[PDB]
Amino acid sequence: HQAISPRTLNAWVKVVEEKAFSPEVIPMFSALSEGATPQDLNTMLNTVGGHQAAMQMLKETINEEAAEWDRLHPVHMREPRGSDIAGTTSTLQEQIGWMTHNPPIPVGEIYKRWIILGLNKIVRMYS
Repeated sequence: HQAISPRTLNAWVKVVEEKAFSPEVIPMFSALSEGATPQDLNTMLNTVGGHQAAMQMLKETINEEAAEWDRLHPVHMREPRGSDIAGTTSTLQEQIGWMTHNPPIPVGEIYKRWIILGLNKIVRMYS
């Protein structure tokens, strides 16, 4: 494990500062978030200044994908719930645990895809 680099973080900041939610924000996010844990991805989203309406639409998308995940993965290391993949009810160690398991559950890659789904919807919003 390494925390997402500050360089990575600062690039993401200048990307969003400068492009708001132009469609180019999406390939930049994907390049800058390679191999990220859910916690790292939240650090990235939380460094975003302002844009509270955009951030609200993103959270609603995340919450829908999490509920859909929960609908297809009933309960019974625990298996992650949707909120665990989104990093809001899971610890960093738990995220690393899933990602390095055999077989692995790539919670970072799943959450990144949910975020990209949200960013596509925001892009439809600034357009």
